Amino acid sequence: KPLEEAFDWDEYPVQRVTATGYTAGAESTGKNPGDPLYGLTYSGVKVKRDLYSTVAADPSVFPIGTILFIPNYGLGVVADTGSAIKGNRLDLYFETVKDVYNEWGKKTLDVYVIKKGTGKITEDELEKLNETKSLQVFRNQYKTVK
Amino acid sequence: KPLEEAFDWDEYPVQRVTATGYTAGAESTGKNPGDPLYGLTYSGVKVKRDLYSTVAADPSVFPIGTILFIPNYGLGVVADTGSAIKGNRLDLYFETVKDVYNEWGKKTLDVYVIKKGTGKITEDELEKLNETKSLQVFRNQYKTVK
Ligand SMILES: CC(=O)N[C@@H]1[C@@H](O)[C@H](O)[C@@H](CO)O[C@H]1O
Ligand SMILES: CC(=O)N[C@@H]1[C@@H](O)[C@H](O)[C@@H](CO)O[C@H]1O
Ligand SMILES: C[C@@H](O)CO[C@@H](C)CO[C@@H](C)CO
Repeated sequence: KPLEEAFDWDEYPVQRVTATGYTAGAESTGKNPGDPLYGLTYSGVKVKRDLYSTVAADPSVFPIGTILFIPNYGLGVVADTGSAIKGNRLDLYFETVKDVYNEWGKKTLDVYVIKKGTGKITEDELEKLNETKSLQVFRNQYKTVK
Repeated sequence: KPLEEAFDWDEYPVQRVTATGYTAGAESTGKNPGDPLYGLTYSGVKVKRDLYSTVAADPSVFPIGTILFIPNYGLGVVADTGSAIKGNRLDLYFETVKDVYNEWGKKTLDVYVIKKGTGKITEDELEKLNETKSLQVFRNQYKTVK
């Protein structure tokens, strides 16, 4: 039986947060494996994924040592910080980048099938779709470059 | 308007899928910058985040060239494949790992505050938490090692 179902968690105080995953790797921490500080959180404990996992928070909201229950992740102990983790934000530790993508990022949803493909697509065809005139009004919401 | 609001998308066929994000990088693709095929999808087109972005699918479900609308991502053209991308699965291209974490992975949710911290946590404390006797029954769901 899941821990989510094993207690009446709504008896505890609740905080709405925005949560992402992170790993010890350089994408997240700037550190490389081989650095003696690799895996070391702000609190001084090493990152861990277990029954109680290390998470990052803003210590002004959740002090270091705070225990949280995060549905679909598990029990967390606030052990780390981050420059983007301010306010009602959490970063949940996962061992690998793929684990973040798969265990936190995977979402079931409906998508709409606009046109079935033929089995091939060219650069020119992709460019022409991107230049669709009637849709240019929407486009700057999707490009990364200003 | 958001594109999500601009058209009656429910007039199109719909498919329920499970979707994740990916990048061109090695964690997703096994390739590194400098590799001849770096940034190139199965179809041969370069990865792209734009009005119409390149996505990965199982060609048995969505042939290459299929146009999709994916809420909270955008229009997609099926251009890529992947080893785990089987059945009703999509992988959505993002330029960077952080963009996957932040633009696909970020979830707003309620978390439960079990115990406010004191400002410190030690390895021994974390170990004690993880050894909690009454919670051992749940613990194997959170460890990666069998
Ligand atoms: C696991 C890890 O390296 N965590 C680091 C932590 O050491 C540092 O104090 C904090 C500063 O914001 O940035 C985190 O990414
Ligand atoms: C952008 C990118 O490199 N995509 C690759 C693609 O080249 C390869 O054909 C396919 C095999 O499943 O794996 C994808 O990750
Ligand atoms: C953007 C990143 O995926 C790098 O892309 C490789 C294919 C280099 O792109 C070509 C357009 C260089 O002429």
